Amino acid sequence: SKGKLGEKISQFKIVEELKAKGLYAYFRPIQSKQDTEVKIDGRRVLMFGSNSYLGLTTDTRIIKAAQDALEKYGTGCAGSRFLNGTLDIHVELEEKLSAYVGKEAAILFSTGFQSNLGPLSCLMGRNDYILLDERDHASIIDGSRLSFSKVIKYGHNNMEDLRAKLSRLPEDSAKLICTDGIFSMEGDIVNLPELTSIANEFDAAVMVDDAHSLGVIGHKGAGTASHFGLNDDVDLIMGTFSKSLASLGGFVAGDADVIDFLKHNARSVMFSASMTPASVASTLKALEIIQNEPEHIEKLWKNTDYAKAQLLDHGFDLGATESPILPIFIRSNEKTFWVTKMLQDDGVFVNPVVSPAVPAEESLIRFSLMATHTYDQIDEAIEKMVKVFKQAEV
Amino acid sequence: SKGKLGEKISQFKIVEELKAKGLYAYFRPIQSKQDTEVKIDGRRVLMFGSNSYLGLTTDTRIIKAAQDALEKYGTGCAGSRFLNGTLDIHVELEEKLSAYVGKEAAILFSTGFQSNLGPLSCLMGRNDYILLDERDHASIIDGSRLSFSKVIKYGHNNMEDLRAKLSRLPEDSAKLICTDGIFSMEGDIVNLPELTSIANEFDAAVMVDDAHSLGVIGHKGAGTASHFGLNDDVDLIMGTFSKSLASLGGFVAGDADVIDFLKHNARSVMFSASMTPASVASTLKALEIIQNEPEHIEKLWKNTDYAKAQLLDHGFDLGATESPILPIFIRSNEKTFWVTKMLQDDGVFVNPVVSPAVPAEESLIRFSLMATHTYDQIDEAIEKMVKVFKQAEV
Ligand SMILES: Cc1ncc(COP(=O)(O)O)c(CN[C@@H](CCO)C(=O)O)c1O
Ligand SMILES: Cc1ncc(COP(=O)(O)O)c(CN[C@@H](CCO)C(=O)O)c1O
Repeated sequence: SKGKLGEKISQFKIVEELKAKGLYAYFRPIQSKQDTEVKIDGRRVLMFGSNSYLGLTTDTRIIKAAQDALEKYGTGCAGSRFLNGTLDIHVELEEKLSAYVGKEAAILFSTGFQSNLGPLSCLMGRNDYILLDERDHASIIDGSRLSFSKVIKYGHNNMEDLRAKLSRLPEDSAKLICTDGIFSMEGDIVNLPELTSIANEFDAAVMVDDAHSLGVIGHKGAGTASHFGLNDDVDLIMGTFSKSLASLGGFVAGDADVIDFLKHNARSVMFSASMTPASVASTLKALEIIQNEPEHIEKLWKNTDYAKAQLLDHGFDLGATESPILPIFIRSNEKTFWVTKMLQDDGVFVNPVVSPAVPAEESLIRFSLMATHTYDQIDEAIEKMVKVFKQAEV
Repeated sequence: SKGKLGEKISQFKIVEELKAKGLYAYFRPIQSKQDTEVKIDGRRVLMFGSNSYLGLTTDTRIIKAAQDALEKYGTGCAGSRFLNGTLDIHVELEEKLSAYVGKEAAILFSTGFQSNLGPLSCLMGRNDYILLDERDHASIIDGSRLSFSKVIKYGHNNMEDLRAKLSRLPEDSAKLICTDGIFSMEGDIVNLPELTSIANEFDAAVMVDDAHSLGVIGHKGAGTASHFGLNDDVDLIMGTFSKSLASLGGFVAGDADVIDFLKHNARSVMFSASMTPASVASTLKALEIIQNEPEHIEKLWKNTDYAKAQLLDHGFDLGATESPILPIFIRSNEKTFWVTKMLQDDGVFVNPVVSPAVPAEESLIRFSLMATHTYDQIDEAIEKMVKVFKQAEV
């Protein structure tokens, strides 16, 4: 019945207002492969709003691997990994990932999102604590909310606040610190040396979410622990396959005993169907290419360094990024919606960040690089961005 | 750091003990397509542990649809639906699903699991209530735990308990009842007529999780509301693509205003990558076949009715199933593990249900039918089950 339900949703008017003003640009229907140009409403649009950092969703070898796995294994496994949903190729990908990030063992999940729900829900329990950077991904706050532990946020990369909040807790309790490796909003890197120093002092477990780090930082893209040389101070490396790895799903890697506990206790792996064969095979073939072909990571960073330099030279106000995410400040929700739509209509795709996710005065567009971007594409997008910022009086 | 973490996982010994006894049969690595026979360790095994109720993960038309979508769209969309992750084919599948289940609108999620997290986390809030059947799927309890509402369980299909618990709540609050349509443990159907009667009396929203219902009950498999004629009394129809639909992902369908709220407020769709093109195309092509080819559902039910009759004739103690799930009671955890492994070693795959998920005295194996099973396969599996039950002294 819908009386109270209708009242619950009644005050959500922003989408109605965006659509009526001709500003709405969510769920834009793409007609073509995710690439540096995408087709929307039959017209070409430059894509600077993607997480495919190495451009690999169009790699014909990765497409063929997926198509061959469909031929051999069909369209789905129709069960949890736990029961009838494990293939030899899931185990192969777990062994490959473990080697890549330098851990004993891994367990796959069918999404990145569920890869955080798993360890955050089932390791810390009653009388235990989870310590979260206040900017952690939504999936980390949700995972932590599914635990029976007490969840404590600390100031963004604030090691004094992390240390202070740990020092307050009972000794006879378990603690886990979970952080994004690269934080996607501003593109900044966790202070992993100080966080792990503090974790070592308080015997707290450390988990790093490397969604935006894999294929981006660390040796051959192996992530944030790899970037800092701190493999031995990180208990759990979590990653996703939806970004550099051009696919769908994720994993948690760590010590064999911890991963054995996880794979038999995490509701998001016991009670959800396993990755499709096609996604296993695309992830396996992408992981080979990231390691075998250093040019992908090199070109990503040459694009990043070029675009960042060009944006700062044209006088854009950038966030404190250390990554291929170039956050461009606008500091008005209205102007952020206007700039986003005007760029869309001029053939540039960027992502808006607005209230209530950030303060009005911190509203921004996110401009992300792919290895497959050309300097010509970057220049065309920045040319169009300068024009639209002028038109919008930012 | 690992001191407290090592202590947290220290008492979990069942997996160690199962493996040391030679009884362990979780995460069995399959080497072949999910089908009525699967290859494990190079030997053929009859599959009675699947959720592919219509056997469609091997349908060459569905494989070809997935392979063609890989060719056209690549391996992944590399973003949320919200941002850069929507394709024309996602929208097509939403329109198709809406028509199938007789609702205005749908939103896809990248798993069934996340399809429950979405509406249960964001519709009921502070001062509101969610009413859950005590046997609801784990994803429904987790979704409900992610809301800021008060979550109340009622007795399994106990309408007196549901009515009593609703009658206690403040009038000036919103309420949502969420139930499995077909409950997977015992294979029983929700009392949707009485539950919706009560929801109408208390103006409570109704959500039905049709994971095990789609392709199984209702007109041309359209699910539990369709089965009872109660489309107009159910606010939200949730389904999964991982079972009959042979794929990965899920959806929530309902009124356009509710679904518009969902797609812009549910963290599991805003902050998780969209379904792979291959999974969209396999789901679309499976949905066409379920409707166009009535023989699949017919054969599923002829297998179900045959196997159930044969099992009751051989004197097995079955659960109160109304579905292709035949729960076979064993009532000893030790015997449930032994029977499961002995059947595996004799070429029969079934799923154990044991403590702590059920009482020892309710431990059982789940025997699920597929449309593609033959009577000869069913007879061979039951022959082997009679032998193993004898050997195990059940
Ligand atoms: C009623 C209901 N609702 C939702 C789900 C989650 O859907 P999934 O994420 O597609 O697996 C399941 C998942 N069932 C299987 C997992 C494989 O689908 C299980 O619990 O073993 C379910 O039974
Ligand atoms: C740090 C981190 N951790 C986990 C996730 C979830 O991974 P996903 O389920 O593969 O999308 C994301 C998802 N990021 C995108 C969604 C598409 O990947 C977003 O929040 O818009 C993330 O940024």
